[PDB]
Amino acid sequence: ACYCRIPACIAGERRAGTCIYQGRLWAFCC
Repeated sequence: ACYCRIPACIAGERRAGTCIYQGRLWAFCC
């Protein structure tokens, strides 16, 4: 699956987009 993450994706994951949640920008990580 993919996961909204902050501050960044786990090494090896790809930032495939972004999430907006609780007033912050998250990386959408696949």
